[PDB]
Amino acid sequence: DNQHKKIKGYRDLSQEEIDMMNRVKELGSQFEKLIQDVSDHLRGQYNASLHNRDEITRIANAEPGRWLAIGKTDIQTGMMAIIRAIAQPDSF
Amino acid sequence: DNQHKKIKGYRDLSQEEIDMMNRVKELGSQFEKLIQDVSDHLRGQYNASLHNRDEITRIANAEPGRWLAIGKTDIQTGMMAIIRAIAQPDSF
Amino acid sequence: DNQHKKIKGYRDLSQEEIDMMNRVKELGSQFEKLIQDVSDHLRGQYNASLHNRDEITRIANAEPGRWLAIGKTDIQTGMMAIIRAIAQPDSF
Amino acid sequence: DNQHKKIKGYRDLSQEEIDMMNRVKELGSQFEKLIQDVSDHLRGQYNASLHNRDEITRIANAEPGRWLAIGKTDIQTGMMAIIRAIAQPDSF
Amino acid sequence: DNQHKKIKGYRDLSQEEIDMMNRVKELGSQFEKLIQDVSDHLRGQYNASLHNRDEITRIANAEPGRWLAIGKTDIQTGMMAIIRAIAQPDSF
Amino acid sequence: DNQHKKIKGYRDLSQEEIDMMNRVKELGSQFEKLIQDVSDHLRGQYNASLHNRDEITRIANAEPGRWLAIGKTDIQTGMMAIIRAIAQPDSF
Repeated sequence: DNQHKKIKGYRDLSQEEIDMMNRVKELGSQFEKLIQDVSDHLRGQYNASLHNRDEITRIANAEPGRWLAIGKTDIQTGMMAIIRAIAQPDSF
Repeated sequence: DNQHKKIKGYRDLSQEEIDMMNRVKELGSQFEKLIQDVSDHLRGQYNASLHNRDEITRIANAEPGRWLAIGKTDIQTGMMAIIRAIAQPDSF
Repeated sequence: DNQHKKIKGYRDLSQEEIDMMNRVKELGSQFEKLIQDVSDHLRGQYNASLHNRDEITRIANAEPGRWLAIGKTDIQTGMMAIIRAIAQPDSF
Repeated sequence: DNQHKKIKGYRDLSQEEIDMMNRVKELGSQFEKLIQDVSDHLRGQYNASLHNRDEITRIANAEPGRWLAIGKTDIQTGMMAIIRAIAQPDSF
Repeated sequence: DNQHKKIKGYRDLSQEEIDMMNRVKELGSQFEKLIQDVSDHLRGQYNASLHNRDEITRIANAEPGRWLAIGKTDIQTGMMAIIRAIAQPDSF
Repeated sequence: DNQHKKIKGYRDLSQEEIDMMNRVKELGSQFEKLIQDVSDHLRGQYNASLHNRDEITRIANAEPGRWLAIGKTDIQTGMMAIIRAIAQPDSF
């Protein structure tokens, strides 16, 4: 029982606080399925212009899977900070 | 007409690409209304524990409006990078 | 009981995992006292060169309390990501 | 002699300033040994659940070495900004 | 015609605004050629100390191509935010 | 003499390395004058639409001085990481 009460910074939460943290996570699921859709598209448009070197140089220069990775990380860290704003740990 | 074709890095987009960029922005609207809801909550719980100095020190130490600001920025920059992954500008 | 088991992404943790998360937080306390020491120093060197406009322009241009704020945020988000690496939530 | 006086933004430092910058770096050594310990743990728990596909999918989905990498970078950039707050270069 | 007027957040821009966004991108080209020069240098100093294990351990510990990658990303996201400050989309 | 040789992580630099670090800082001066120009523009377009509440709500919603601040920080941290890639400190 109660493993998070062993971690420093635990605060008792309301249901209202817990509902807001699950609403953050629910919306992050919708971003997850969106990034998966963008990843499928990038993988489709890379394979559908095989042997066309000008478009493969165009995709290599645009670096879109890297930017999709930067986008996923910032969505996730943003969710973590909104959750921190709601949970409010008494710890640095 | 066509002001973005004056900006360096313009690429012609498909409707499929434009639909994906508007789907990013639509989901960011849902995060916008969520952060507004969290902001209303923090402003409610600050005012509802006026003159209780221990809880005002507890809110001051937790810094939740600052973390909500860090959360909003990272959601926005994450949306900007996913949109960059789809639009793919031919520019640094 | 068990409020974090109501939040999506909960995973059962070992004591070894809990000890590592508290070791992250303990070290963040040492960074907290360090940033407090740097903040006291900046507030000391601002007041100890009152009316010297060249040094007040030198402090204003260097922007050190802003950089100390950027430093505190990155220490905190770094602690949050190491804790995420240990806790490993089954959620986006 | 004096190679950093060839770099734009050099400022003469006190011993008090130099002691604070070395205290930042000393504490970053303690974070370095912590991240090494977390890295050893993740490499241990990956190998100790070889051929269990459900736990390898659980580790792959949690992405913990990636989050440990995000955590290391933010600890380092946070140390760089606290050091900038102390050193205060006269340069953008 | 006018594909960016299909994307949510479009605002009509002045030539003064468009000149400022192209001035951001022009300066980012100068940073691009700089990072390419730094990348060539790192690749030169890695190959020019092959079989010297102490210097290869020194380069591996310093992690400079990783820091050059962190530097390129932050230059790019900084350009994106200055452009956002000028373009000012009416969207989250 | 030699205050940076008292700081942990000092490495002897070449002139080629010092020239590259000053070339980073020179280009950051050009970004500094650019952000100053963007700041003057935002302050001009705020004052030139005083008492027009729809445009003041449009500027308040777009948050451009905040995005200019996010842009300045990321340009600066990007310069710091490129300089770290060149200087290569033997320290965490």
